[PDB]
Amino acid sequence: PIVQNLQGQMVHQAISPRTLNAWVKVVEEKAFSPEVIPMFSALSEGATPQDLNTMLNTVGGHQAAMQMLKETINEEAAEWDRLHPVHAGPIEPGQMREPRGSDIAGTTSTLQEQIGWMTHNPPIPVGEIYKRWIILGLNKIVRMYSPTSILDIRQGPKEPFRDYVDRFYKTLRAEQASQEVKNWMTETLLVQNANPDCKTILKALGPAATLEEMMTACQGVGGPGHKARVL
Amino acid sequence: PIVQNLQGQMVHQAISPRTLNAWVKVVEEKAFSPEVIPMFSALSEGATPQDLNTMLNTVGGHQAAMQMLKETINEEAAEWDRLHPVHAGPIEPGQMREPRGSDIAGTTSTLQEQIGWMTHNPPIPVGEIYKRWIILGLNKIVRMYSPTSILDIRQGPKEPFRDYVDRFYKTLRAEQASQEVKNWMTETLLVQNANPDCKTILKALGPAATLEEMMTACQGVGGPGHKARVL
Amino acid sequence: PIVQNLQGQMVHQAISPRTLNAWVKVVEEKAFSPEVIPMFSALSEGATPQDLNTMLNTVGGHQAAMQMLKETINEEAAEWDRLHPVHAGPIEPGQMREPRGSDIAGTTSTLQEQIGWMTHNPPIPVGEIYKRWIILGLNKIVRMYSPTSILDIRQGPKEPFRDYVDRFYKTLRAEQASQEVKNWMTETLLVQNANPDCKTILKALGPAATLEEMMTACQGVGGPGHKARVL
Amino acid sequence: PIVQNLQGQMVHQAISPRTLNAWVKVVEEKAFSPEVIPMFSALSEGATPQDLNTMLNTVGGHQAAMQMLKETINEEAAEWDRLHPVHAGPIEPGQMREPRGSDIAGTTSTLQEQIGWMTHNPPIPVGEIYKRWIILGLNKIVRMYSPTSILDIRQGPKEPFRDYVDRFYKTLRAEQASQEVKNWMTETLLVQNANPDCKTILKALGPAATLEEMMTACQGVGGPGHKARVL
Amino acid sequence: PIVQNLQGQMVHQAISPRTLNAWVKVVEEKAFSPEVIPMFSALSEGATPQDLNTMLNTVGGHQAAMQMLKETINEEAAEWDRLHPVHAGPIEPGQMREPRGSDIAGTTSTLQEQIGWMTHNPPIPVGEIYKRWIILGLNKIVRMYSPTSILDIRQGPKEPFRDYVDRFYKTLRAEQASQEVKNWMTETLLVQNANPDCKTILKALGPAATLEEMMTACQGVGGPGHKARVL
Amino acid sequence: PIVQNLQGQMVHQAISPRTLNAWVKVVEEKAFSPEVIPMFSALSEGATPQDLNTMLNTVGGHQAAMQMLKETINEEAAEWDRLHPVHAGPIEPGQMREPRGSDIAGTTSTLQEQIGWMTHNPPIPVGEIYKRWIILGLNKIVRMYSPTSILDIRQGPKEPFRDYVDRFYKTLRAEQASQEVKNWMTETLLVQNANPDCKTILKALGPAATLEEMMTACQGVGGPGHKARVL
Repeated sequence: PIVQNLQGQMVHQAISPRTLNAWVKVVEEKAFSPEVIPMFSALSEGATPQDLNTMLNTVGGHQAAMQMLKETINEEAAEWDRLHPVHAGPIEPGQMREPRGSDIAGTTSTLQEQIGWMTHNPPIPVGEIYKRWIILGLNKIVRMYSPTSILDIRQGPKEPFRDYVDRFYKTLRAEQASQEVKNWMTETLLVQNANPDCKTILKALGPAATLEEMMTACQGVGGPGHKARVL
Repeated sequence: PIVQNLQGQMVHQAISPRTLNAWVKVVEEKAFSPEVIPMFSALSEGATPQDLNTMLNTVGGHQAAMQMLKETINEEAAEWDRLHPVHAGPIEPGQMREPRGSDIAGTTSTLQEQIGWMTHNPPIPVGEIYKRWIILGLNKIVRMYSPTSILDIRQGPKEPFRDYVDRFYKTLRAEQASQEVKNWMTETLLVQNANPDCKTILKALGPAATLEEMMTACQGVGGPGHKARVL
Repeated sequence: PIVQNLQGQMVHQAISPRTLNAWVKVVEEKAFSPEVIPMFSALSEGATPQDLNTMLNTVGGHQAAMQMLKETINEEAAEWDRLHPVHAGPIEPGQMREPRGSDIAGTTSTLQEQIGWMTHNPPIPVGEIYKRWIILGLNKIVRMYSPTSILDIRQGPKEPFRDYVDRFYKTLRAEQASQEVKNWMTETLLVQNANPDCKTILKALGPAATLEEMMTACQGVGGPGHKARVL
Repeated sequence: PIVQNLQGQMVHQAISPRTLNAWVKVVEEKAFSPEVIPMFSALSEGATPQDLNTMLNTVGGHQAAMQMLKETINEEAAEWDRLHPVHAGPIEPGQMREPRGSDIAGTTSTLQEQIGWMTHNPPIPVGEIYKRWIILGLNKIVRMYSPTSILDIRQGPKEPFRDYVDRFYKTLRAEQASQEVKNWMTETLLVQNANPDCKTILKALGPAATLEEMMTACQGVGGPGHKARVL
Repeated sequence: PIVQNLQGQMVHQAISPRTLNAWVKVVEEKAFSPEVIPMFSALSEGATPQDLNTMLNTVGGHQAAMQMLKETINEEAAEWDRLHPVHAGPIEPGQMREPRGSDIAGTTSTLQEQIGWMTHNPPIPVGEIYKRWIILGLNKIVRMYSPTSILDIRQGPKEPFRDYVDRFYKTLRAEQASQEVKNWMTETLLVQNANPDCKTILKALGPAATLEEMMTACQGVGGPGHKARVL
Repeated sequence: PIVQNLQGQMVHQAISPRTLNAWVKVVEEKAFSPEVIPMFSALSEGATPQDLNTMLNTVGGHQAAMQMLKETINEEAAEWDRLHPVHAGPIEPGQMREPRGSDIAGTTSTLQEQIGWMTHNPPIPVGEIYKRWIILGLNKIVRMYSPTSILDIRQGPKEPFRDYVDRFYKTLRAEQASQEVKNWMTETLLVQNANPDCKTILKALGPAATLEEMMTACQGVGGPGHKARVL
């Protein structure tokens, strides 16, 4: 991370080994879930491309997922090179070279250039944009490893509706976003993949219903016990 | 979030993921239990919309509960649009507009605008207005799978009156309904499932008299198990 | 909580979740027990009334006891109203009003105004008035939920005197009796609820021998024990 | 506690719940054994009379020992009353009163009146005196709860000299007598209550020989000696 | 290690005592894995050879490995002094020494020497030289002890492509080969030692497919329990 | 130890219990192992004589070795007396007195006079002299409780070559002998006590010229090298 002087100078403070032990411990427990994506974003506040790459490299699991994350960095670097092409000819004193996607990604540049692109006029924000390409690859990991399909999830004979409904909404989060298919689930896939006793309630409430009535369904119906629950 | 508060100026700082780690672990341990509301309201204090949205995004369970909450937010956002037309700010502090309900949720706003209204005088407090909306949907999530919990909870003579009354007031703690109805549950339902021996005394103490007095009687009844009267 | 000495630095900072969680672990493990009360003063160091409420409401258990605490706050808050003709006459900006019992409970005064009393000249520490009110109530909560009663404490069948004196001072500190009776209790009560094998000795010695002379008599054997921890 | 980081300036920082958690966990485990006495002096270095009490009352166990210290500190408070007058000449702004043994004990004094004496030019040693009365007071516990009769010490029948002298010093550390007496225990009882064959080699070597010569000796008596298993 | 804060001079101070335990936690778990090199690399920023020496001195375990490291360090010290790469020297004769490899390993140079180079103008960065030899020889440790040869690798009998390419890019990750060399392997090797029916499909889709549409290929093909389990 | 070295290197803080517990966990489990020496050194760089005493007298176990350390330090403070004929006051008006071995060892000197020398210009480094003498003792105890035993070890018939050279290289590190005596341990003693199938490789390629060849060579005797305990 960087340390800022009052007049905007940036001395690099290098990332703690203790700071990495704690980070890789969130990944030991949770992999690269929806939980770990905002935690990462926080942990990249003030970061250099080099801080961002040493963070990622310290992980030793998921090395195909970490490569697919890599192909996301590479293509967006390749989108960048055709977006903002480098100048040609000998530069003057007091002029500073524009980065290519390999210098934003900290491969071909020095650290000293990284932190100078941050103190530029106007600044070129290489750490902010490298963190933007990471989250798009961490979401690419998430979309790939979801093992559940929305059509295939269903409610069994002793399964309580709060457990069932929650995990189905938790599945939908890692599907492709789209209002249309989200609306469909509430009319079809939620309704019809119920257990038969809980399905009467869903059909009698049905597709129009207020969400507070809809998500709260089947209390006492089609679970274990007289109250259809483990709680 | 902002730091060093009541100083006439504000400096913003980054939220720690160590703190974000601590957030999710209450939620992962006991879910949106009624104590997790004032805990959020405390960790909310100073927190900008971007932080509030990073804390909500961090939640990985409880996703059907996040749609109950989401339904509060877009419904209060729409209502602010319905009350208010947007207009420019004073030119000398650099206020170019007033926020919308979307600007409040961090959908259509950026950080220096969210801070910018927070630092201005008279103040416009985008995180605090959002806090009052977030805390309100949280309250919805307690009542969600539990309406009338104080009549659902089991009662008899099998545990001591102190054990029952302690689970009683936890169940009144979860309950929203006005204090006159929690006085009537405390006068009627609480006493009815007590022992005949002290039934006359507890009925005068009721909710009216101090709780500590209620512990003076029913001594000698015995711990967990079946009985019908007191020694 | 408020940063350092009160006249000095004059700013407000948010409460960490480490500090909130550390306390919640202890009302859970150790429950309402004599050693809890001063940990609450190490914890509540620099707290406002709003902080003190955020603490008391994050615990998640013991709601009969929290009602006994909240009653205690309510008598003293009501008694402060009865005894004090508290001022409300016409008042100058910058000169601050006289606090009511409910402002001090933190329910009728905004946080700028709570820090405003704590940073006055001379500073008025509203939170410390509310911390002693909690502590005042805790002595009554701690006597009630005590597992040993003074009317029932005896030396065990082969239990050394030195161990039984350790329980009796643990129980006398739970006991909220006056000192004139407590000095009486050592003098009469303790020696009479020793074993008959010690009581021969204790009686011939009489009150002039010191407690360490009597805790040397009726011990277990010399040398180390058979457990791993200290004797 | 007081902290210093710039020469000539004193500043307070609040006692941590985690500092207290560590304290009460090594008192639960090891009680007041010599391994705690310079750990406590290091824990209480900068500590105020307010903070020392905070450590003393956060302990939940070992109450006979704690009570034998409560007797000891107030005996010393009594003695400070004996050899110094009571302060009772009238005071004003810019005039401090001179501490009584109880102001030193923290038992009739507020943090401001304490930190005032302590940050003063030239400072009054109000935190160091109370610390001293606990360090003497722990040495006072340690001597009673010390289990081992050093007079009745003997070598194990298969035990090596190297574990025997190690046990010998470890035991001698908690014994009460002044060091000239410890020195003669070490000469006498270690030569006499070793195993018979050894007792002759120490006589040949000499009772007043150098500790290397004594540590080296007597190997293979009682079967083979042995060494640490880290290669 | 040599650092500055916001003061402007490169100053030596000892590494944190806290860090030392972090570092022992990396050595203890991560030593045979690629995971030690981003950790170590993060540790060794600002490093003098004294600091670099203290890290390899700390490692108490694995001294077959550490001697192979010491032997790599001495072979590279020889090769480096033989080829003499361009770096800063003294401005004029006899001013200070120009280092041998023994001086770069810190064996024949003091810190007093090492500070005087590493702060010079132009600066002589002898730690970094030494650290790069350690980076290479520890990239090799992990290569030597890596349990899984990459050539000899296979896809398991009833194992899917999806979990096979996960341990291929991890097996690849501990390999020492050229970047053009490792790219030739993900397009020859990976596909070649796959199971016949998956191999023949991967042949038709393309060995130079992108990883994200490739990782789901061969799905349910390899036998009835593949079809059942979705592998 | 001294704190805030970039600010001034003059202001102190007492030894931390966290620091002492990491020393007390070393002193139980690793006191006799060569790695004690750099971990101790890293911990106690910047320390006072008072700090250097307090780590050793904090130790509750191994009391003979604490006594062995006390002996070494007096034996060295005795040598300073015969080395230096030092005078009582200042030999030079306007400067400090010279330290004696007792002032160096921390018996005759206050924390103020200790940091008086270190902070005086030019400094006299009374704990850099002290810590050396505890390292002589840590070397002496590494021998005393834990000698090499290099004749006794050998490769058994089902025992691995790599793990046996990992033991020997640890044993050779712990060894304090001259280089030529250790050189024969590598070029003959290793070759003699190895299994005959590992002996051929030892005698062919020279252990004074290669070891990486012989980590890959000789993997029948102790069986296949990826099934080994260390991985």
